[PDB]
Amino acid sequence: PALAAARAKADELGQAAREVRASVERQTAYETRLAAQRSAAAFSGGEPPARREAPGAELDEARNAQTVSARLFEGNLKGVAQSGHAMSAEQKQALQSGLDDVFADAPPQARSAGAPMLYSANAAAGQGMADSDLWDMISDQIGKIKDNYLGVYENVVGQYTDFYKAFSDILSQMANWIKLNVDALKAALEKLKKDFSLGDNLDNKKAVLFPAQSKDGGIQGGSESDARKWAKEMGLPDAPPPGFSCVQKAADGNWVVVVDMTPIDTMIRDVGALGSGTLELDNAKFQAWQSGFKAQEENLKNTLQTLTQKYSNANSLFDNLVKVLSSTISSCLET
Amino acid sequence: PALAAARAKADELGQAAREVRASVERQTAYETRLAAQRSAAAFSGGEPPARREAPGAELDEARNAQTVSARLFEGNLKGVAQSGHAMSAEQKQALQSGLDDVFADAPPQARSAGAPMLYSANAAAGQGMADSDLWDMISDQIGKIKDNYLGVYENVVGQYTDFYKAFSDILSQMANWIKLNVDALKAALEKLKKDFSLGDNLDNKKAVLFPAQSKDGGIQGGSESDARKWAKEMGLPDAPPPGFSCVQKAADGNWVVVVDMTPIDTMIRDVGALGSGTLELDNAKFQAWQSGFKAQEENLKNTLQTLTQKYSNANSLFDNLVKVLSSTISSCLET
Repeated sequence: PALAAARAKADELGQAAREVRASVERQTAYETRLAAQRSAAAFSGGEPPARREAPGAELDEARNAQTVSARLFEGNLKGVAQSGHAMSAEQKQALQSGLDDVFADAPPQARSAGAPMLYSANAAAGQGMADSDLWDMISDQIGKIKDNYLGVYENVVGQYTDFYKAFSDILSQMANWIKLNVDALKAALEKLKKDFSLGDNLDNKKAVLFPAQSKDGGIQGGSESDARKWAKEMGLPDAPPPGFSCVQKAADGNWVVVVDMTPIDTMIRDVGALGSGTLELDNAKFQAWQSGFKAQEENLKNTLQTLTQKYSNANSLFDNLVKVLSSTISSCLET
Repeated sequence: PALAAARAKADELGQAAREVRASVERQTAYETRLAAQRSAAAFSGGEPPARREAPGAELDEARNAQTVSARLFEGNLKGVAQSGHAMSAEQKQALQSGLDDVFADAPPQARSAGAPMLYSANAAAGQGMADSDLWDMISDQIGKIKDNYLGVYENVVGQYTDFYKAFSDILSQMANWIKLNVDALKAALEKLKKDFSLGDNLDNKKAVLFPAQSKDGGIQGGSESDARKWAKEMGLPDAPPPGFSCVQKAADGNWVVVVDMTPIDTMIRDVGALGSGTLELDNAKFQAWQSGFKAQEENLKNTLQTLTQKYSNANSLFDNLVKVLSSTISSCLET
């Protein structure tokens, strides 16, 4: 019946997601190169340093078709539940086969997101669970999987890209600071540090990688446990005081995953012990630092791509998932 | 009956709003002075330029009690409708008296927000409108008034304060640029311009004063008419091409009210014709510009306070409104 209404949106979601993905995959790529051609320009006197975005603008017309097609689809699945369709036992085995491939060799924080759905699969597939109950638990998890797992990464990358975008903005201005304006350079890095780190009030949301943050609302962290789980999966340092850890407490009392500042923290210091003053550099210490600075640009660049790669994979999983739920739906409808 | 549940939240809203208000009224005040003590410090060699916020942080624990107490209250009013209370005709006259004082001598974009409610007032007050119908239209408008009118200003100021916050961040770095680093100074102003102006894609939301913008969603403007209506009320220039206007079209096709850039646009030029180069200034042109620059800081400062004052007033109106709806509710409950 309304299987068609579900199968239609299924594809719509599939597209919207893939576009968003490609949108983030494109912005990241552009930024990465822009940064490069801004640093080189800064040191190498040479060409000048600036940014123009193409339809590789993640948020825009992209992230929206994904949210609306996801909502509808989740609802439509609540409809497929209401009908009295009785999936041949040979189909449930397919939905169950499809769910496996989807969450088979995938990391830990992913299996946790695909556990409940995978439980329902084996449930009605060979133990005995009413279809209606199956479809619901499904319309339920697609949303939770999109919100908790896929939404996490999308926010993580978005939040991280704003930080990386602000960093590249400093390289552009660095051009006019270089023999050395160790002050303005060290002053900027300090600004990036402050702007993307919980403040003395632990209320700055711009520094939150997890969980997704409101726009005008207060900070909002989750249980200490949940913060660590994620910090780990996306490769961020958890190291206990006085060392550095991306897992920090907010004015919530709860926990958040913060932007890794060590790279900028290293730069904030290396640029320092070249100490101070607005400073004629030895052309041999200059290149002992320039390279000590570029070694950081590398790190930052690697985190952005890494987190970006973590995302696309997470996105490709959601896609394959919808695929399966679409193959099954189509199968049933074909009767 | 559930009049008590409505009267309780009524006060809760009253508080939450007043706190948010005082929160915005405090941040604005702090920033304004911080800016001052950052500019002076920049030119006058003197003291050094930086920011630490107190519970005058608008968004935080503030803007949240207001959203939740507003929701509940709006719902509770939907409850008062369901009961069979029959407001003496002497009360409706009071609710009607209270609504007048609230929207009496208040500006235009305000009467428009208090029109429907004021229509219901005269309606059941002396013409004949079923109470149930009255309470609903009321539970309806409190939300629309909070969203369309009060929410508009809260967003406007929030959006404007981020711009003004970024400007003051430039004054701090300007300190290390001053004889003159006309490049880094002119480079920053250019960055503030770009960061708070629709780009070549007309997709930058950080430059939107109206309407409220999503966080990760696409731009979203309203009808051309609606954009002008607001631009006017909050004192922003509407001037048609090639002049400058805060009313601009987005990648929506629709209309948005943008941050007034003229002040920074003037600075972007004055700092220029002191033209170029990273530049020994005559100590007499220096102070012919310093003062030409401070004359702008003034403007910016005046807009922030103005928009901030426009807000508090708008906030004080919402408050008085809730007051009235609370006086009436209490009156009925007292029977």
